[PDB]
Amino acid sequence: NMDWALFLTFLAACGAPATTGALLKPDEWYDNLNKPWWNPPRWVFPLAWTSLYFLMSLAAMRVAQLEGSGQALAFYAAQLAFNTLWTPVFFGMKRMATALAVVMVMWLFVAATMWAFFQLDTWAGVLFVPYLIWATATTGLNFEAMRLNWNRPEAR
Amino acid sequence: MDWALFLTFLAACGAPATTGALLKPDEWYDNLNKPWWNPPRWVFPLAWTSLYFLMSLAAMRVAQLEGSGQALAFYAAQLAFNTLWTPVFFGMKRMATALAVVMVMWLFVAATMWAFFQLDTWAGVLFVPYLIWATATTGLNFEAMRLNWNRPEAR
Ligand SMILES: CCCCCCCC/C=C/CCCCCCCC(=O)OC[C@H](O)CO
Ligand SMILES: CCCCCCCC/C=C/CCCCCCCC(=O)OC[C@H](O)CO
Ligand SMILES: CCCCCCCC/C=C\CCCCCCCC(=O)OC[C@H](O)CO
Ligand SMILES: CCCCCCCC/C=C\CCCCCCCC(=O)OC[C@H](O)CO
Repeated sequence: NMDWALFLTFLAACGAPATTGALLKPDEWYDNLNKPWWNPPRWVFPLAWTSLYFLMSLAAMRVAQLEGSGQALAFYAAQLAFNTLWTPVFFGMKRMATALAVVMVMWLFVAATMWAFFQLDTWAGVLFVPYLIWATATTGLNFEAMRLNWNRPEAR
Repeated sequence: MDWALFLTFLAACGAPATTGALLKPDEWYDNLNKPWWNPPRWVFPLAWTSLYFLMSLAAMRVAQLEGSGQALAFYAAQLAFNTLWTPVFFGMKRMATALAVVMVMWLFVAATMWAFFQLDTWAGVLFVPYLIWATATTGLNFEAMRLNWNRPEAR
């Protein structure tokens, strides 16, 4: 069942997006943004991502042990990279429209991963379902951020 | 050659490539203190674009083989820290944090190369220029750190 080398490798890989969160805190810029009613409080985000880093690593560990797992892991690498990209674009460069491009691509690769993961191992795909829900929420949130604050210069 | 695989990896490379097209070296990079052996800015896009193709071809080869899990897990890891680095160095402009990131990148680039050799020799060979380049980047990043140690970028 449990391969600790794989798991600790995928976990370590989450250390890159985890770092973007830890270096780019929400400050006053993010405060004064018009946000949608359903916008979760600050503390929700670190919690959610921390869980998902563990859930997706565990997922990728199961899959990586199976044969024919190349396309799935290629989808996985892709998802992780655009996930690492999103926070430095939204909070770092503060380009909400661009970040929305990024997060939508993130979404497609999260989805492609989930699918490819289901076709090899049902629990692995199951482990990515809460990932796909949070990614959708995030995209919605990125979208409302862009639209409700369109006339500011950070919406580009 | 497996086109589905290759294009997937090349698309993954779109994430670090975006970082670099969006954070083009301007006045700040120009006025940074840099070693004599710092290359002209036009080298950087050429080198990375080459390596995106090379690393994706390498990943295509490996991912077609039985037992590639761990190798591909190294690959996801190096790719992620690759993507983290340019926003830390150029965006945030934090030279010492950038050094830490690039050193972690280099480790995973070396582990990937290593794991690639254990499966597919040409996949390993393809990761050799990537590793040479990662070493030079680490050197460049180290030098910029110490040469600007007394400026706010020593962060
Ligand atoms: C469906 C798509 C299939 C795949 C086809 C699309 C591939 C997207 C990326 C390819 C890399 C090509 C090189 C892009 C140019 C990068 C130049 C750049 O500025 O790099 C910055 C540097 O890498 C920062 O560290
Ligand atoms: C997004 C970009 C990130 C990557 C950027 C960091 C990597 C650059 C380090 C390469 C060292 C090259 C070795 C030295 C090459 C010969 C010396 C030379 O460049 O001299 C310049 C000449 O004076 C003028 O034409
Ligand atoms: C062989 C390799 C062995 C390596 C040994 C294992 C190292 C694992 C380290 C990272 C854990 C990452 C878990 C996440 C912890 C912090 C999450 C976080 O802070 O990120 C939230 C951010 O807001 C979102 O963008
Ligand atoms: C291949 C295995 C990779 C597995 C994952 C690797 C984990 C490395 C563990 C510790 C890194 C600690 C390095 C910390 C670097 C110092 C950061 C620094 O720059 O601190 C300055 C800051 O600005 C102060 O204000």
